[PDB]
Amino acid sequence: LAAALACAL
Repeated sequence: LAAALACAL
């Protein structure tokens, strides 16, 4: 989930 956010932004 941390990575999900980083990628998205």
